[PDB]
Amino acid sequence: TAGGYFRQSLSYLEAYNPSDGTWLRLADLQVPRSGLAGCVVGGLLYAVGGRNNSPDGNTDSSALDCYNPMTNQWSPCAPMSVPRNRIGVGVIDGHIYAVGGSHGCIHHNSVERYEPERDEWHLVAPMLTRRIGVGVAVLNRLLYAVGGFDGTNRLNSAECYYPERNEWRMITAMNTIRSGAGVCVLHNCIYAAGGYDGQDQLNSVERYDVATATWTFVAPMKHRRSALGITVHQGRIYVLGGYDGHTFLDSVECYDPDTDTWSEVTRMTSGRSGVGVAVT
Ligand SMILES: O=C(O)CCc1ccc(O)cc1
Repeated sequence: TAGGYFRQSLSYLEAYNPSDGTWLRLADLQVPRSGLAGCVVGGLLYAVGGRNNSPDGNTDSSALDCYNPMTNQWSPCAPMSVPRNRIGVGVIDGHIYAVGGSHGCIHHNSVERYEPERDEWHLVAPMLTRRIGVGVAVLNRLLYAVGGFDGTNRLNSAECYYPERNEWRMITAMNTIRSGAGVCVLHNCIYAAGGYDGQDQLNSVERYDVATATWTFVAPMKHRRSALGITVHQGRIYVLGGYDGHTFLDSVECYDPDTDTWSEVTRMTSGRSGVGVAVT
């Protein structure tokens, strides 16, 4: 987990061990950020976009920054073409897709691709929808923009990116309006967890099966949370932090699919929301 928000933007980089339950402190971000996404290419942990909320400013980020796990050092990579706060990212065969996000009052539908060994960015097909707080996930080498906020409406729609065809295709919408949901793939179906619908923070969770183009609910999380971090470790889903309408959780819940149950597995070292997350 990289970055996050609690009273201001965070530089924290911490790792959770689901075996012994403890948390490992690691090298701070060069620049604090909330509303960023995390991802892994070549075993390297990347932190994309976001925003530095502090008592001195609120600047959206175009930064891309790389952390080496054996080296514990951050390096500047090329910036995106535009700042993207509340971004979604997905990895397709070692490439970085930066999706949506905001810059001030501007709500991006644009998408951009980064080449890790070549350190370059280029724009591609824009989404059909302007999406802030978009969940992004890759399933069967296909990219999914899920949920989010267009500036007026929070979204239950979802659209799919075809790399080779470089086109966006709307798909079946979710049952539930979700902005700032945690979105990932677990088993072989896209999971969208929690989020915010313009009125409430959500605990419901729903999964999309490609072969039936259908969304189905599963067990809700224990705690309603938007701006949660999401990733998949040892065949299970992990939700981290987020906001519930009253407090910034350190609560971490773990979904068991076999039973279809969630359980709180740890507390973060400090309550927070809006982190970037990836796994090694
Ligand atoms: O729709 C929202 O306004 C944008 C995304 C967003 C959702 C929840 C949250 O706590 C922070 C950000």
